[PDB]
Amino acid sequence: MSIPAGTYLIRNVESNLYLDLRGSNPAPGTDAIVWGRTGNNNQRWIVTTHSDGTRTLETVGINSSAFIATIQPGGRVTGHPNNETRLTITNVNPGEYSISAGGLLWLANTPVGGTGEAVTLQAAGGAAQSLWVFEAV
Ligand SMILES: CC(=O)N[C@@H]1[C@@H](O)[C@@H](O)[C@@H](CO)O[C@@H]1O
Repeated sequence: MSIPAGTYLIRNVESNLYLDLRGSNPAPGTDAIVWGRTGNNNQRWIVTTHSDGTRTLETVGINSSAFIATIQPGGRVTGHPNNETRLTITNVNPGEYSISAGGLLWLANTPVGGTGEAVTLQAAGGAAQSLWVFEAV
């Protein structure tokens, strides 16, 4: 009930937008946003699996992972060259998954006013309001 290891493109099903790194900056504190499909190196994510059943995402080329400093109901998702975060990617529908970090689900946060917004954690409600599709590249 989890995605296998490998390189994928993650797409949000609620708005048909792809997970992207803002500006391709290889610096700490770079927001992970949702943006239109371009297929560049900042939109391809390598999924690596661990022993306990958790998986991590790394950007291709830039080599910036997905790092959440404080796992709280309202924290953002950023990119760090060294530090990482162990995610849980479970299956709710055939084809559509859901990603959580420390028990809190993710959120879409579609861009408003021509500016992307960082993916933010969701409060403990248990209802997956955002599902992701892992298209093989
Ligand atoms: C090629 C490239 O880096 N594209 C990025 C895009 O991914 C997105 O981050 C945008 C932010 O508004 O800034 C650039 O256009």
